[PDB]
Amino acid sequence: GWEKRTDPRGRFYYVDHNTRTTTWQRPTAEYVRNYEQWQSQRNQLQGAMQHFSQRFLYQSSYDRSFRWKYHQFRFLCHSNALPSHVKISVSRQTLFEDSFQQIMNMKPYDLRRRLYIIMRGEEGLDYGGIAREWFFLLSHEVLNPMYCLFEYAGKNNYCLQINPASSINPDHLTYFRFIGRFIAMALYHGKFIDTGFTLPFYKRMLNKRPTLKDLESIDPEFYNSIVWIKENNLEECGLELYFIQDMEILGKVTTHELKEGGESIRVTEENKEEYIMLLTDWRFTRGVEEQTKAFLDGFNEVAPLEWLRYFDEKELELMLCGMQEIDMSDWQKSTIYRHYTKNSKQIQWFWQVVKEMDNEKRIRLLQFVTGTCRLPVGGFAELIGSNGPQKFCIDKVGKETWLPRSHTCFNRLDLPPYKSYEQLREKLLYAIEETE
Ligand code: NA
Repeated sequence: GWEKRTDPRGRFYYVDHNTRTTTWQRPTAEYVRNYEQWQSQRNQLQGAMQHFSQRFLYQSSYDRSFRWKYHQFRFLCHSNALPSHVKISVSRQTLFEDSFQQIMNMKPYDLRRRLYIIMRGEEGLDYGGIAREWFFLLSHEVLNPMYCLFEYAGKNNYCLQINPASSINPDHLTYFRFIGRFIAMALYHGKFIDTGFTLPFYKRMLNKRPTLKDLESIDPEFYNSIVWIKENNLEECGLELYFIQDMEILGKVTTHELKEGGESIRVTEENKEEYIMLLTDWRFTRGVEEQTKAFLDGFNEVAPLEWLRYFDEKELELMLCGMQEIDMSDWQKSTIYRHYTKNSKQIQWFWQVVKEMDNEKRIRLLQFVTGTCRLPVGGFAELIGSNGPQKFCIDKVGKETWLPRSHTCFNRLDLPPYKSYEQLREKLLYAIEETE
């Protein structure tokens, strides 16, 4: 069905009989699509809960290492902790409605008080167990297409991003402010979430500029076109672009100027580094400005964003999701060679450097190759990418002088044919460690 009932405040909404849901969004074949693929995952959760509970982080007690950065942050929390507690009541099936009403009617500082959550009806005082389940359950509850808060650029659940069209929910900004408060709470209280935010989403929270590499993790299709513009320098040839980007916003198209007079200004050589930069800048910022500001205002109230300034995108995602034990056997068993084999010296050397690495250095290698620290239920075989499930792959691509290159959307590592164990090691270590 369809329908079109009305609100106490006279706003029109829809009653999807095909789902059994009420939304502000016109319930398309795609909305019904999105909602069912969301549904499944909501029921694939109680079996998965044990997986997510295996997540860990360090025990509270050189320098400029994730671990010090973390224990320093833990301290900043404990120092700003307020006495007494805040008890939130929820029901297993009312988890989102409930948490929203109670945390939005609370002043931000009350939320730094020690948490406790109550599962209505059900016997058992809190302790860590119900907060763990709460944080995880609600981390997914927020992605219900019903609320209009999110969408996915690619295949099924690939590349979580904010729905530019979220403005169709008059409370889109209250909800994105709540998500901000909530994700902040998780970091203040040490608990973990599995929302699915990407490294470039974590960069904004950190006030770090996303790059041309970073679009490969959201729009691999779009990242190539831009790579085509940069690499195929061109003889101008079969190309005519202007400094513009249109955007379909709830049907009506609108042409945005990347710069002033942009519709007028043609893309050319030398000129195109400016444009590539701007386009890249447009892609993360377009349609999601107020949603993202409300997130962040929402986040800042609870745990000041300035407290994360010394983390890079990877350290922060890892602070929110937690660490898993990377089993080297599942990794190796679930790895494919391209222009290489198992016996290639660069492969035998690659596994030798991965054998050295402690778990965090390996997690760091996983984030690099796949765009996240989160290893899925079922491990290295159940590795997913922009084109559905894709296994970890290493390809012989390069010049020896090059640094290894990742393809997070396909989980592929372009590993050049280095001349030595020590060359390859340093290069891999370098690519992974970045500049910390
Ligand atoms: Na991936």
